Parts: sequence; structure tokens; C-alpha cells
Amino acid sequence: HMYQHHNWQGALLDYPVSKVVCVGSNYAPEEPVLFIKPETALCDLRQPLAIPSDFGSVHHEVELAVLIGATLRQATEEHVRKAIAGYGVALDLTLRDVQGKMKKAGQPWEKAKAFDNSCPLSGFIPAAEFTGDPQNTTLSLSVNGEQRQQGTTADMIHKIVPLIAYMSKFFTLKAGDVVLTGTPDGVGPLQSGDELTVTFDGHSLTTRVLG
Amino acid sequence: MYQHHNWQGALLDYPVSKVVCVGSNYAVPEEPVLFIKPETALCDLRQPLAIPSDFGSVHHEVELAVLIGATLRQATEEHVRKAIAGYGVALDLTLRDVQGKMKKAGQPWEKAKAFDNSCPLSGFIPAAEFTGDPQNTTLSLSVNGEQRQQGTTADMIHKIVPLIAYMSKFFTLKAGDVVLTGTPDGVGPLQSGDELTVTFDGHSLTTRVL
Ligand SMILES: [Mg+2]
Ligand SMILES: [Mg+2]
Repeated sequence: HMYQHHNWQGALLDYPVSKVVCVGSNYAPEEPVLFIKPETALCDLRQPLAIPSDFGSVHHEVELAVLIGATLRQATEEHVRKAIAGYGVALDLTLRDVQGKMKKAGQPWEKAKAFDNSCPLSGFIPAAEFTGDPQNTTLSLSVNGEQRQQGTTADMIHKIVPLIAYMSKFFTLKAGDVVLTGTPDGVGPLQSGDELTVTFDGHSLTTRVLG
Repeated sequence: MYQHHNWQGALLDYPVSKVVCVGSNYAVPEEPVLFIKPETALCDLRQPLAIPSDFGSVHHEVELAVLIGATLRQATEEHVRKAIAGYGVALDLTLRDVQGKMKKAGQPWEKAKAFDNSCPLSGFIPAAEFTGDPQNTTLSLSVNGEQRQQGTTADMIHKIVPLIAYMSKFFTLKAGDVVLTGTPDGVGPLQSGDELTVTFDGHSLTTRVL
């Protein structure tokens, strides 16, 4: 239980940890593709990153993370709005090789998208403390000095409150849950020893991969 | 909401978090197919079951639930044995129509297996008080008096200990986490009003669909 919710400063928030609901592709329609990362996959983005080594390449997906503050079931956008508790950044770490086998087989994705620590996550910035428009926020990821992902929240197909509203249709989001909103173009592979710095609207963190 | 309890109904000192399950597992075998149901899918099977009515067919899958009592990670089969804390029955509720779609489109299964209350669960029988063989236990599910599923965990391909050993290779299992083995054949629909009675070797339980 290493991971726990906290603001940017590092102080703990009064929200449990539980699940992370994620969107398939959401950057440039057909209903949003949905999958879920378990509590086990959550981890501090500020500490070294632990990646599997015997399952094939591991890709990085920088994404905007929305922290739910109250329960949403078959919710309306007004409810979503009032409920989101903050924003931060995450890496929708995924085992591409494994996923390909899964897709071709029409099989669950948990092996490729839900393995341990497959969701490093930054601290959160309180909803009414977030300077700027979440729907128009900058997302970037650089690996060893080279920027590999750059985009803005405005390029999302399904916006933030609509997507969350849609998600609640299949799974009730309780407070403490996190929502990954998709990744921009530029998804790449991660390797032991790489140093990577993630960034979203004026905020940055730099960590490294172990092996 | 749901909380872990023993058959009698008393509360167990284990948290609730996830449910790692096998896809198909009854009859050099391809390895176990693995998906997971979130805490919000867990519900009390002694109570009337709630199913979605705007997403197509809703099927039942009777299964043997194994309650993990300690952290398992890249664990051996000995860690597994000394780690399971009990057994119970569960209904691996699934949206066949949605699952069929998901399969043909190579997309995740969450929508068809992780929806709310998609996992009715019975109380657990402490591993010590379990008089019988987990690996050779009966499972039956009756809907409105007619026999739907009638099997034995002996036909379970990936045995309970190896499977869980396997599962811990991808996601560590924590105390309170539950894993569903698999279901014999006989899987069918459940509509509102059905009277459902599920059985797991020597223990019976009945309930219905709202
Ligand atoms: Mg993604
Ligand atoms: Mg199953």
C-alpha cells in the first residue's frame, strides 16, 4: 500500500484509493473504449519506476488524471462537474506486445493494462485551485531530454465531464477513484535506466525507470 | 454495501479490493485468460440481485470463490496454500451481448464483466473449517427450479493453487482480494423475477433478481 492520494506539495488527501477507469483512444464518435486499472497498479510517480522485464516492451502514455471526490452512478454532467476533486498526471503504462496478442484474441486487457504499478501518478491539484482550463491543458513527456509526447487537452475526442458521465454508466465511480483521460500522439517504449519528465500545465516532475 | 463475511454472516477482518477471475476453465493448455472486477462489482448474494436491463442479455456463471488472506506476488505454490483464507460461491455475472461484441472488436472486457454488482458473493468458509476438497467440490446453479449448471471443481483445468500462482505473476494479490476459479458449462440468462438458488458442496443458498 505504498501509494496514497496527495496534493502537489505531497500532503495526503482525505480520499481512499480504489480503482482507475481509463479510456482507450481519445485523441485525434464511436462510444469510448473503457478498461480499468486496479489499486495494485497505482504508484508514486515521483519515485523510481518499476517495469516488468520478461513480458515484452513497456510503453508510456502521459495522460490527464481526474480525481473523483464524490460518488457518481449513471450521473449527469452537472453531477460530474460538482464531483471532480482535482487534476494531476499519470502514465498509462502498458505492455504493448501482450496487448497485441490480447486484441488479436479478443481477450481481457488486464495483463497488458493492469499489471503491478502500471499507473504511476503525480500528486493532485484541487479542482478550485487549478489555474487554467483543464479542457485546454498542456500535456508532455520527455525521455532522456527528448520530448516524445506533446499535446493539449483540447484535442480530446470525448471531453472530460462527458467521458466521466459516460463511464459512470457501466461502473459507479466512488470518491477516491481516479480517471485517466487518454493520451496524445507519440506513445513510446520505456527501458531500464531511462529518465523521464512528465508535464501538465505549468507543472513538472522528473523520475527514472529502474529495471 | 458489501463487506466480507463468513457463512454464518459474521464480518471477516479482511479489506475488499478486487476480484481476479479466469475466463474459461472447465471440461499443454493455453494459459489462463485473466480479467478483473472492481470493488463496485461486489455485492451480497444472500440479497436480491440487481442486473442491468438496458445492455442486452445477462448471464450467470456459478464459481468457487477463494478468499486470499495474505500478499501473493510472483508467489510459489506453497505461498498460495498458506495464503488462502476461505471459500465461497459467486455468480460471475456477465453481459454476453456486450462481451460478444468486445471479443470480436478486440477491446477490453470491463463493460461486460466489471459493471456494478456484476459479482454476487456468498459468505466464506474458513480454509480450516472447510471439510472437503476445494479441488473436488460440487457447484450447481438452479433458476426457477430447473437445473442450469451442475459440476465439480475436479474438471477445473488450471487447479486452484497453480492458477493463483499464475495470477500473482501479473498482479499481486492482497489480503481481502477474491479470485474466481471458473464455471462449468450450462451458462444461461437471468431476467427480472428469476428465483435463483446456487450451491457449493454441502451448502445451499437462494435468492432472486429484482
Ligand atoms: Mg490508453
Ligand atoms: Mg468466469
